[PDB]
Amino acid sequence: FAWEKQQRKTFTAWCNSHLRKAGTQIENIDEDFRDGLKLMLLLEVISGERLPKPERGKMRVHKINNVNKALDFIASKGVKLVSIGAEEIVDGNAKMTLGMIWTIILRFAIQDISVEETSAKEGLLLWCQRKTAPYKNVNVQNFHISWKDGLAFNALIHRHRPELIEYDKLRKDDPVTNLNNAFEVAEKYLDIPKMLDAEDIVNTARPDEEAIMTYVSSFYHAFSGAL
Repeated sequence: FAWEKQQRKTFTAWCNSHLRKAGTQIENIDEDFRDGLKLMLLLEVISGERLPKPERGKMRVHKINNVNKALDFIASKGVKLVSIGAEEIVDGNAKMTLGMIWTIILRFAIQDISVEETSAKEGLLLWCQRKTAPYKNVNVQNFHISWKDGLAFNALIHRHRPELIEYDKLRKDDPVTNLNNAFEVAEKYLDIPKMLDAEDIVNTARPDEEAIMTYVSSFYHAFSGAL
């Protein structure tokens, strides 16, 4: 669907926000993980742990072996992999590749989030509801339509860094302006790379929730070193 365009953009940007720390980047998410090398690198950055030595030989076995090293590692963190195999990743299955990157985001960015007595996706939601409670015209109830007008992004940033956001200036019926304001402020001041397209968000009835959770989780981690 339009899910796929959104996820390609967001998951690439998310991966790159981590790969920069390992001195590299991907450009094409359905080509650039096929040899398994940057996939293994990504896992090393986000876990802080070393994976086995990759094979650099460029034959299909090597790439399969590299991708299995990555999958075996994800599984060692208690992930039950579903409908993901190394051959299909190496062979460029785009939907499966997106699925595998989401699995990685969920485990390594989301799962360990702990807020009051809730964790993971539920904990990330409660955190957003707590931080945005007093803000006019914000009501976070999900990771889709709640985020679509741009105000919750701005409220979330304002609650931590009020000097960066003029919240009262923002118009609910001006969602593209609100979205770009938050995206730009986060990129410049919080070192959170842009992962969402304002137009896509506004021009979709229901924005992709995986893509929204991915971006919001990076806000959670930017703001977690405080207090």
